[PDB]
Amino acid sequence: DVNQQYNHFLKQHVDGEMTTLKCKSQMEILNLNCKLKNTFILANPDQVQAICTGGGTLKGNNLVQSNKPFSVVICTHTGGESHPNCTYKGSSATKKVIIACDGKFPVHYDGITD
Repeated sequence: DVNQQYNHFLKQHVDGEMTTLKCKSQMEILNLNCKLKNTFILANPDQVQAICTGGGTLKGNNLVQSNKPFSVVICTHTGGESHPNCTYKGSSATKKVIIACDGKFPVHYDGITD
């Protein structure tokens, strides 16, 4: 029954324990599997999945915008050309997120609005 696209989305863009200060470690992981930016949604999986099952607003091309805003941490590339010399800055916003749904499963992050 497993969906591996939904897992990939979760492991990349959902971490309820993420904080501005942990951008060094978090990005160091992704830089193996330098990235310019990655956004982490601070929430439980079920809450982000709800965006595809009634808590969302259609935007087109299977893109859906959250009705409520979420708390997000953004890690942004500030220095270095290639690892291990890459340096990131962490910022924090509270906005509606836009994602791609395939059925009741989030399968991609498209960015923030509001």
